[PDB]
Amino acid sequence: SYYSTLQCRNNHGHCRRLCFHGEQWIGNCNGRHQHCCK
Repeated sequence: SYYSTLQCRNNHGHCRRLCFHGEQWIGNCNGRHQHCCK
């Protein structure tokens, strides 16, 4: 599925293994250890 990845997109986040400084871990994208970072 891509639903969670797409929702990261819709939320203006980025799917990352680790969130960058200043970014909040607001969800997960699809895939393994793909975190939605905003």
